[PDB]
Amino acid sequence: MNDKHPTPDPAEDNAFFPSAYSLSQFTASKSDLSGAHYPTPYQGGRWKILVVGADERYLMMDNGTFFSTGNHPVETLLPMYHLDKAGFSFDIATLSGNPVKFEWWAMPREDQEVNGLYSKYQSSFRQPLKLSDVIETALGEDSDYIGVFIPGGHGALMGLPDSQEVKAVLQWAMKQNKFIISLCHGPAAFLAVGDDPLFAGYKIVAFPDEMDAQTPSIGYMPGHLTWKFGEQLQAIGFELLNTGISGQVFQDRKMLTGDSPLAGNALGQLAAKALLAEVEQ
Repeated sequence: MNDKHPTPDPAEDNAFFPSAYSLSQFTASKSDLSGAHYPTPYQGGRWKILVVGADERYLMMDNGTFFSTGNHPVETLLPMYHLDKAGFSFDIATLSGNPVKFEWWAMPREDQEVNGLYSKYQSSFRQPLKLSDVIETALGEDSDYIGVFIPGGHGALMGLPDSQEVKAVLQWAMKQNKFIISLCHGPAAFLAVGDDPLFAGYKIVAFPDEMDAQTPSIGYMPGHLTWKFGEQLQAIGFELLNTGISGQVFQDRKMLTGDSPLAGNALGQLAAKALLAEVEQ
């Protein structure tokens, strides 16, 4: 209960879930989902949002252990929940086409609304599209995507940050003036553009590197991260706005970001409002 030892994951050798203590502090049985009420939702039936999810659960730490991570389900589902109520549908993809991997230990088991939304999308999380197919047939000048959503969780730190596929998607979104929506560790994916200065001067919130340096001290992760995505984001032009976390969000043009696992509800409100205002041409 107050145990700070990482919790072995029976599926994978030398792999650990967060400690029982860290779970009692950083997860809850209910979310703070609120204000998802849009009286005049989009009903045009065209515009959709592309979700780029994590296909891996096991992240290699600096001491040889695997953190049993994935996408954070609250960070994933709260924004979707608002966008759903606003009238937008989702297509879900991973790099490999393998199933989206959730941090199930952060899923709020008592939250009827959040569990209802997962039920609606579960077939797509479990059997997602392969991003290469999306890039081949669903983007370009006349795409039906109004935006792209890249949820956080430390799973976002694998593959996405240097995928040439993610690069193509981000280049397309900026070129075609589409929304890019992310939070927490999700913005690590933005690194995929490599040395393309496309994001120079953009302002975002993201999970602070300094906090990643400290959570393993209470067993949240079984080791430390082998690199620092915040510093890398700064190095390609991003201004990181936040030192700590509070669940806040920022909109810089069509780039919408949230700061942490506290930011899902606010990011949903922000995204729904922006996309509703947009759907007007």
